[PDB]
Amino acid sequence: TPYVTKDLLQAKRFQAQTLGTTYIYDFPEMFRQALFKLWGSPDKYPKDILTYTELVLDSQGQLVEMNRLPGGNEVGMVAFKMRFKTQEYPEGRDVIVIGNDITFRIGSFGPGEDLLYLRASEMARAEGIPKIYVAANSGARIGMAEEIKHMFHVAWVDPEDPHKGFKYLYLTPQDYTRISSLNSVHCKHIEEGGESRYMITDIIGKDDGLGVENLRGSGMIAGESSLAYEEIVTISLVTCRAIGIGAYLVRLGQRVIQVENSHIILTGASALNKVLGREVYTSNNQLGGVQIMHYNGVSHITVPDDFEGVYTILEWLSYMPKDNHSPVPIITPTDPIDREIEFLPSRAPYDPRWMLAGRPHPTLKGTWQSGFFDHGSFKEIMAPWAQTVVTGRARLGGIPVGVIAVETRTVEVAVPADPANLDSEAKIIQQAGQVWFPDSAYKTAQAIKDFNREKLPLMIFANWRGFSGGMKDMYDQVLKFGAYIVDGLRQYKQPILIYIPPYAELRGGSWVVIDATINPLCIEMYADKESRGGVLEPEGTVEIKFRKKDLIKSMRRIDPAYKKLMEQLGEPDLSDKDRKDLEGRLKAREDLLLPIYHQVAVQFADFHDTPGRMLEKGVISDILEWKTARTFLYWRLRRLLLEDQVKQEILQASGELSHVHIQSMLRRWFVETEGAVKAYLWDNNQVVVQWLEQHWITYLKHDSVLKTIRGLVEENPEVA
Ligand SMILES: CCNC(=O)Nc1sc2ccccc2c1C(=O)N1CCC(N2CCC[C@@]3(C2)CC(C)(C)OC3=O)CC1
Repeated sequence: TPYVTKDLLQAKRFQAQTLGTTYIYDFPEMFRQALFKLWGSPDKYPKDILTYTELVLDSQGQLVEMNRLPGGNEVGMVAFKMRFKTQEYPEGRDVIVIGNDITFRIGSFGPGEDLLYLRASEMARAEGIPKIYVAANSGARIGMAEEIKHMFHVAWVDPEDPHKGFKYLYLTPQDYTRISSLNSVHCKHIEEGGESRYMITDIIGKDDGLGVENLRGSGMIAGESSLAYEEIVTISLVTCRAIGIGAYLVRLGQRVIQVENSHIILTGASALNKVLGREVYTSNNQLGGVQIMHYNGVSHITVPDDFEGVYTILEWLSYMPKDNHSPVPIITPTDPIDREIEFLPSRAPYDPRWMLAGRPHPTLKGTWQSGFFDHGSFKEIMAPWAQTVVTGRARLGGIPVGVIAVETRTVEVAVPADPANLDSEAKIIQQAGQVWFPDSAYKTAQAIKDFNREKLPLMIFANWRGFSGGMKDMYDQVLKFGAYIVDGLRQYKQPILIYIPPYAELRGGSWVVIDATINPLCIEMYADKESRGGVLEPEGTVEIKFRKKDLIKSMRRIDPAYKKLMEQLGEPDLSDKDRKDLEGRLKAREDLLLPIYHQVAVQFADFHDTPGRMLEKGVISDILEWKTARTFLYWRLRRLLLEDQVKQEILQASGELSHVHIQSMLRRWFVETEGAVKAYLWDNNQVVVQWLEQHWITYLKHDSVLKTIRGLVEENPEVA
């Protein structure tokens, strides 16, 4: 119709719709639409909720910010710089959005496409802001020298019988004359059958972007993506498909959102079928669809469509700092800090998500039974992979945290059949709760690294009996993956709060890999009054330390009947007949008592495993009560976050100062400005938070600068 407002990109939109995706130039508007929903209702939207520019390569291969009509791209990659207003950043946060244009040479990657990705990614890193990559591509571009394809000739073994084969390919002198100035081929001049021929030894092609230069280009952007993951927030959305380098780019950014019915693949199904010589695979989704990648941790989450993908991106960003040199964004909670937790962990197995997010009340219908974190704030990732562990993000009185919790129910995992292997059939496997398997140790380590790079505090609801130590799980390298937990926690740069909840336990190798001493500056450990911790289970401690001999020694000491029989069996003047009767009765009594005296010993061992011993031995900071634990940990975390902002300011003014020195300094400054009578209030987290907020070093700076300058002249006697 002539009355609506239309651009000239209708054909591109349609082409994108046919491939099951969104035209790249329509993504900015999706973000705006997603931002509005994220905000709520049209009563208090800000003025310019989203402003953006297109990032365009100039003649020198540098990016310039432009405001131009959509669809003007000369390479099959597009980039935007976007500023949007959110609850976390009402005055704006920036991101870089980079995306393949799947309507431009099927989203293949050539030199120009690679250069734009590189430059946009470099710009995200230089400014310290998140890089968002929209993946809809066909991998590295494939070409042939079109100007040679229909001019070459064949030197047959026998021109009257071509199935005998051919000796070489060649160009006639007339043809060589047409292309010798174009740098298209390398030829060797020869004579045969009395005719001059230009024998082909190499085909170069006069057009750029045919072959290996496309692989160099792919490697270039793989390296850049590897680096970006280390420096800034990286997120990808997979829509339609991600192939080859496209698949590696999404993996290297780590945080992957995959649209349902898309695929992440290296080589495709029909290619593999041709190589293997039979119809093995039914579909690319079979190789790299959500049912593979959501189930193995490559995909953090799945969405029904592009729009939910974009919305998901904004939700993830809402937990994260606006850039890599900013504090985590703490918002005003609506869920009160000073409330108890209504859901109570039990000895009986429960879904750990209820403890985090709460749940519908079991009896009082229409009511929510609150969990630990702020209502509605817990959002899980890598859910269907390695289900004995739970990983996600949440808010505690408004503070964004990474979250690790442990499943207590037995897990049923469906392992898919291998289509390439005749006798392989589908299996169901069971994984015991409260255990690290190779898969869940890996998921745990991954999550730790990802959250560290988002700069989040980490909350670990510890509940592990140990690692799976059986032959299969040992063969499958459980040991390698347990070690990554150590590396990950060691490298953590933000506070880590470890809490063993009611009826949870921390034992053996599971304690070891998460102990506070791995990162004494970040990690604090807490145990519920109803928790347990020790090298073994009490049943195991008894097996090693309180065996049959010891159980007998116990009966002798405390069972009246057993005591008498031993004392009767003492007398030497005793006949052979009385001796056989007494020791018969002693064995009878022994057999009646072993089972329960065994339980007594188990309880004896159980009393060594208490939070009480934990505290007395200094392996935890405090014993908590679940109902009031949300409140306590809120203030502890606030305090730790604030003390760290100060402590890092102290170090940029005097880098030499040890961490024990600084702790004493902060305490000293508190005592000066409140008085020695109030020094005990340093142990009060709420009071210290308030004090730091009211009081928000110059002298330290003077001395360290003067020390730096004296050193430089000491080391270099010229200069002055
Ligand atoms: C000799 C005739 N060889 C072939 O027929 N190779 C072919 S047929 C074909 C058809 C469509 C697209 C690509 C290819 C293709 C090709 O060049 N590929 C690149 C190499 C790819 N393989 C790389 C090594 C690993 C491999 C796939 C091979 C295999 C071990 C079978 O399983 C795989 O995943 C397969 C596709």
